[PDB]
Amino acid sequence: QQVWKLVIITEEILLKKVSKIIKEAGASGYTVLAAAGEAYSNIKFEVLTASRELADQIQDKVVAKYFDDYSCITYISTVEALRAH
Amino acid sequence: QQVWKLVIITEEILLKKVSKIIKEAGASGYTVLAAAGEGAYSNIKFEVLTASRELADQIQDKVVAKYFDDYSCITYISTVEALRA
Amino acid sequence: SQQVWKLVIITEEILLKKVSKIIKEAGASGYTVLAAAGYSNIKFEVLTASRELADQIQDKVVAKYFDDYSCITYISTVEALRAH
Repeated sequence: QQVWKLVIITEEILLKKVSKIIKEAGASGYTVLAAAGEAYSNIKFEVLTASRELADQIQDKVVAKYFDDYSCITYISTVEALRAH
Repeated sequence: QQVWKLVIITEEILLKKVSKIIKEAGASGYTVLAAAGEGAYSNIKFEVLTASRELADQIQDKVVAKYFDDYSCITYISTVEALRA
Repeated sequence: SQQVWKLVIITEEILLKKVSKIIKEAGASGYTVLAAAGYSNIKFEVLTASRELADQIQDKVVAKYFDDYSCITYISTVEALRAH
């Protein structure tokens, strides 16, 4: 089983709106960590998706909607051996 | 020749018990990060770097067999290059 | 379509500014810093459009420290990068 990991790094304030985007898309497990750019006023999302299309779907939505007016970093990579509960 | 990274995302309460499995299997070294997760940061993220896929598989089966049914737990594996430690 | 390298440096908190300046001076866009535990460490994630640039930052860092500071570092690749 190949799984995709979508990282979104944005500003703390966007925690609730970006979480909501993630759920309403139907994610299978997302994690958040606190982070600092160049104070831990940023947050890092890690969203695991069964298809590259859903990862692309969530990335497109967050970019189109917040990429311009907020500091944002997003990227995708593949992972193996997902066991999730 | 190949380094593998094993991620275990689980409840903060298993920090000692998961740390024990990781140590008793004799890994290249690990880091733990506070985190929060859904479908405050009450979870922990282990990143375990192993010299072989088999060792990573072995730490992972164990954790899974022991704690997966009863605790929120996410785990998966991927490859890294250029490891200095 | 767009292959990108991600350098991870996990090191003692005491070296924040030092390695931050190595990452700066080496010309990389920026980075992310996460607090971690080994006790208390920082984890840098640096994105480079060139594998070249990742290994320079790696070289200088492990050159100076590593031999008398706790240090883990490694590289991998990501794709579909967007940044602002």
